[PDB]
Amino acid sequence: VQYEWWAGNARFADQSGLFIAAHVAQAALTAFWAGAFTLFEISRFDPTQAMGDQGLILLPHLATLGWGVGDGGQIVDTYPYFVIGSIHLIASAVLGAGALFHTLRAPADLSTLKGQGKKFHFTWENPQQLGIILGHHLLFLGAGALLLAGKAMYWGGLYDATTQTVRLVSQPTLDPLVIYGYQTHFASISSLEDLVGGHIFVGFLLIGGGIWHILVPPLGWAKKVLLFSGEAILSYSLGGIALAGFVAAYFCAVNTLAYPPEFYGPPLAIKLGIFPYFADTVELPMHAHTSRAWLANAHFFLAFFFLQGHLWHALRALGFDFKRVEQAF
Amino acid sequence: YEWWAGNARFADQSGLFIAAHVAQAALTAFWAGAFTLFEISRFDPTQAMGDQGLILLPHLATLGWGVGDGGQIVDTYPYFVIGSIHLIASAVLGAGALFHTLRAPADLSTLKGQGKKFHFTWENPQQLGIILGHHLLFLGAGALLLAGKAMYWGGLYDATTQTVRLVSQPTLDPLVIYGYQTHFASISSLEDLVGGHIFVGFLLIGGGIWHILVPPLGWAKKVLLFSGEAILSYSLGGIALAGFVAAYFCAVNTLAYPPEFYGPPLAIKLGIFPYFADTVELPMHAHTSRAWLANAHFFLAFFFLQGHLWHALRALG
Ligand code: CLA
Ligand code: CLA
Ligand SMILES: CC1=C(/C=C/C(C)=C/C=C/C(C)=C/C=C/C=C(C)/C=C/C=C(C)/C=C/C2=C(C)CCCC2(C)C)C(C)(C)CCC1
Ligand SMILES: CC1=C(/C=C/C(C)=C/C=C/C(C)=C/C=C/C=C(C)/C=C/C=C(C)/C=C/C2=C(C)CCCC2(C)C)C(C)(C)CCC1
Ligand SMILES: CC1=C(/C=C/C(C)=C/C=C/C(C)=C/C=C/C=C(C)/C=C/C=C(C)/C=C/C2=C(C)CCCC2(C)C)C(C)(C)CCC1
Repeated sequence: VQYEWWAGNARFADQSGLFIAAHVAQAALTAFWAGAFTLFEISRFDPTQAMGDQGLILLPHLATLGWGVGDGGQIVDTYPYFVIGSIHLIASAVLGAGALFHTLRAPADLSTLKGQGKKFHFTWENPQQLGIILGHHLLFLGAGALLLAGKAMYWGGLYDATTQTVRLVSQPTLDPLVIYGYQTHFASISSLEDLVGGHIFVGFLLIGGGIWHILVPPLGWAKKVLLFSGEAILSYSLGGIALAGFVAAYFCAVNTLAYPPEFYGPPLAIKLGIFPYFADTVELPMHAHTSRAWLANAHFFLAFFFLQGHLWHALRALGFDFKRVEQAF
Repeated sequence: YEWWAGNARFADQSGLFIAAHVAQAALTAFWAGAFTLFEISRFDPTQAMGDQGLILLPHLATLGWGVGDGGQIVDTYPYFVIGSIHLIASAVLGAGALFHTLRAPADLSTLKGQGKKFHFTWENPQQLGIILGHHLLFLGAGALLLAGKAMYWGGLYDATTQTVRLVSQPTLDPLVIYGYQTHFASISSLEDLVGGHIFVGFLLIGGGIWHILVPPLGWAKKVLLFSGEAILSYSLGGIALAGFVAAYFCAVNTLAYPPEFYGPPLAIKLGIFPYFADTVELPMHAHTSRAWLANAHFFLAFFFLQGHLWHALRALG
């Protein structure tokens, strides 16, 4: 088959080197937006005023971790933001280095190699090596969860918005029955110590899922209840990231504990006119909104559009290319 | 190759390569010495050294030769003798350039004496490893020359107390040198500058001894391309990155060298094109020497990034 130049990235479906290269380049663009815009939207910051009114977009996430804040919720420094931005710069540098190295120098078909590349070629009809890739990615996401768990033990703990202190969390929960009953108490637990205690359980859960995916492949029913094509696997990933975007918009709307209210903004209100959105209780006159409303709304619309993309790839994968032509006789 | 790619003709000869490079070295030393001698004549002692657009005399003012106490100028004879030694060195390098064009042959394979171990190609790794190690040895020699000029041959100028201070008690631990990546644009002290310079002097002389004493292994020959335009691409990307970070270094650092020789601290401006501007105004509408240097080094570094891009496209397929 042939694809036009307006949409021609489907040629990454069989070529594996470009499949690695374009995605690592995309991650390089994400890390470049993380590093560059932190060091570029720093001149808009003023510690005399608040953080919710000026429209700071990146720096709320850095003050969430509890690096350069103390008693009362005030910012007296920039140097932790400087070192996190700088490690994001050099991480984007090395990640774009590997990206363009795979784009320009590495071969496209990984099965035509001689060293440790022919054992690295993937395709869309195996449950074993794709399960190995899923296991390694689950290991790395669980390692990020381990880093979130160690943030509450290494650098003085996370930031608390109730007690206005960067306190060290040293009380882990030794019971998963509280974790079962959290489905009513979503973003209403009124405790910052239970968030890390829920993070160690899901972190060890991610390690166990990665161990299960490395050790054993899909044992037979996933070949029947699921598909392995690129459009179908793209559909599953886009549905997962759309559910993540919707629950992140809900956490940016209602929580006001992990996100500090004096930095991000006030608790929001769920409204619906033409489209459903979130509005501040304290409006701003200069056609501006807080970081809460901006983040929650933008992640809601992006999660909706990626749910529509998931439905598009699901219709593309399951043979429904163009079958609504038979409406009119 | 007809008159518009003319330097690429002797790229494969590798006998007049040496002549072109020592001619370029002669031109750089000529510009250095002759423009110190030029800017000595157009120098005002009463006015500040940045408002009249002076580059190399403030660059020698960091070394503390022709300056005193309070930001003033004691004399111009150290700048004069430094530019004079640079001019005589450019004369002998241009003499060596005319030597290597005329009396030296087009290829070093015709030579039969003791200089036959100087011929280099684009095929063997050990020769260019020896060249890289000797150049790293000379860079470490320049770093220990700065160490000697800082400790046992003179003092430095500090922007903190505004004097020429012979700096003792340098940085002696490798922890804070590892941590100076976090704050490199603001060194915030000159004792850390000289201590880290002795640290990187030891580091680069260790890399030089490691390079000449150990031949290349072979794990990078299958990854990196061993062509002339490829090594030109690697060095061009290195010097373009160094020029960009040196321009950003010049834009904000007001105490690696003191700012009374350059003017106000430069401010960034990011619009359709990035450029650095001052805060005060000058009646000539001429920007300060720091404002000339940082903007020119940023634009030359960006054009060198594009040149390394073009040479890396030409080196690949
Ligand atoms: C992880 C996400 C992801 C990935 C990998 C893909 C991958 C793919 N999609 Mg796709 N898609 C996604 C998300 C994704 N999509 C979402 C979220 C939507 C809903 C909005 C769609 C809607 C969609 C359609 C409708 C079609 C595809 C098609 C394709 C395939 C062809 C290559 C391509 O992208 O065309 C590259 C195409 C472009 C770059 C578009 C051309 C330029 C446009 C005009 C600019 C972008 C418009 C936008 C408004 C710009 C502003 C951005 C805004 C955020 C500010 C390719 C396999 C096509 C297909 O099936 O194969 C032919 C196809 O027809 N996708
Ligand atoms: C020190 C760095 C360096 C080195 C050693 C080289 C070396 C080389 N380049 Mg090159 N290049 C560089 C940087 C460098 N380049 C940069 C930064 C760029 C981007 C602008 C380019 C763009 C470039 C192109 C587009 C081409 C080369 C080519 C070549 C090769 C042949 C050169 C020749 O005789 O024709 C080069 C041409 C001339 C010498 C004559 C025209 C040059 C004009 C007169 C210069 C005018 C600029 C002006 C005086 C400076 C203003 C600055 C201001 C401060 C005053 C040679 C190997 C050619 C090649 O690969 O062969 C096919 C080729 O086509 N280069
Ligand atoms: C506690 C806590 C926490 C945690 C959390 C967690 C732990 C979570 C989990 C989560 C989870 C754990 C989830 C789950 C989900 C699930 C789902 C979502 C699924 C889906 C699936 C699918 C979709 C599939 C299906 C199928 C099959 C099976 C076959 C047939 C067909 C189909 C395909 C349909 C936090 C951090 C917040 C903090 C606080 C507290
Ligand atoms: C190879 C070649 C080339 C190149 C060459 C060159 C360019 C050269 C250079 C050369 C040089 C560049 C030289 C220089 C010289 C100079 C001189 C020789 C000067 C003198 C002076 C001095 C040394 C001193 C100083 C002084 C004093 C001390 C006192 C007062 C007065 C005065 C200031 C004078 C060309 C391109 C052409 C062509 C092709 C080939
Ligand atoms: C801060 C400071 C300092 C220091 C400095 C230093 C110590 C530096 C270092 C630096 C460093 C030490 C650097 C490094 C760099 C490196 C580079 C820049 C690289 C890159 C590369 C790339 C990116 C590529 C990649 C690759 C490879 C590697 C292999 C093959 C493949 C490829 C090509 C891909 C001082 C003392 C002066 C004083 C005070 C301030």
